[PDB]
Amino acid sequence: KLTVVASPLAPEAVGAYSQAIICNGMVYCSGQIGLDRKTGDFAGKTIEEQSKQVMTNLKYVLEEAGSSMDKVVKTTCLLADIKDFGVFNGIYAEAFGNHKPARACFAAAALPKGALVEVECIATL
Amino acid sequence: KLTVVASPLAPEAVGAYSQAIICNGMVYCSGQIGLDRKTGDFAGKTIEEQSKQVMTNLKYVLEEAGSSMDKVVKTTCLLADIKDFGVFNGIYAEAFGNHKPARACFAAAALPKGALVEVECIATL
Amino acid sequence: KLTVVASPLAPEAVGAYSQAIICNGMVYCSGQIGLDRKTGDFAGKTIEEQSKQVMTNLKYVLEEAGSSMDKVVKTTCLLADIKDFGVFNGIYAEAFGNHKPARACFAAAALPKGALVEVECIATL
Ligand SMILES: [Cl-]
Repeated sequence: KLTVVASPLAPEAVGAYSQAIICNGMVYCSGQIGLDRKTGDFAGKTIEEQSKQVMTNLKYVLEEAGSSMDKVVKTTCLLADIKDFGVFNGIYAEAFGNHKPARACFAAAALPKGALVEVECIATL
Repeated sequence: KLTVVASPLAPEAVGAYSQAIICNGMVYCSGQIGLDRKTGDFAGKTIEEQSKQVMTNLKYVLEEAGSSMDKVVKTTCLLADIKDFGVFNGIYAEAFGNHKPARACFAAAALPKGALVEVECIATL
Repeated sequence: KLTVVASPLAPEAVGAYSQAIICNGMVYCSGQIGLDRKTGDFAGKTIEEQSKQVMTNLKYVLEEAGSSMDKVVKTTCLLADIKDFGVFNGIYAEAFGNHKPARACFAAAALPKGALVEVECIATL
């Protein structure tokens, strides 16, 4: 049995997607890019703004799901530019605090909407 | 307990891979590319054609596993070119209908066999 | 309830990630690169050495988790260069033996630290 996570705070899943799906006690979150739900646009043009927003979006989704950042078992972090890794990293760290989920990281050729960064994750209830 | 999913409709797993593995109530499907088991080749040379074939392939694999498109919790959609994003999404949505899995989307530098699109997923039984 | 996996034989999880996380009967392992913990650097400058070191590293994590390659349900294998596919593949197959996980494959634009190959997986306990 599957349950859709629709936070009113994270970017609205307008297509054939959902922000996340809860199943068998896990929350599977879509790949957040750095949009602001309130604008339907990027929080800003920099890796710094989009990374914060992305991490904020994941938080929103997770929290709507009944999960939390502390319960994220695994992320995949995708970058427009490998050169943005450390800055993204610093922000990712800050967003996760003491919690250190498993992680996969790479640079994509490009990301949806010319996005500089995308983060997905699997978390637990 | 891992159970191997081998659908005779989906491209054959001639490798060190299985089409999908079932474990603890969940189906972990490999990244499908647009190969048509019937032609033994890419369904066509077009993003549109490969995409259909990819989604259909996943369908075969899922149903073979005892799952279905409606029970897909999460997909990752990989493109050789980001400009194919909207066209991809349309063909994607048609395939899933009213079901809205979680999703992550990006453009890879390249895909195996020159493939224009690759899609993987996790689903439940 | 999440268990942090830390093998002293896989590359140290230095920064806001853990080699792997155990949750609800599954082990979600970070994307490994071909670092040799013993040398503090890439096993080698070629795909072959790094791929070997990547598959070694994963064994370590998985084993440390209480898992094993046998128990991997799904891997993601990421190439810096799509043409290392053949060569990598044979290495991967060797490490996994007769076990055939679900799999996804692609070439990233770039990988952490100029790595030529990264492999993540999920496995059962
Ligand atoms: Cl082994």
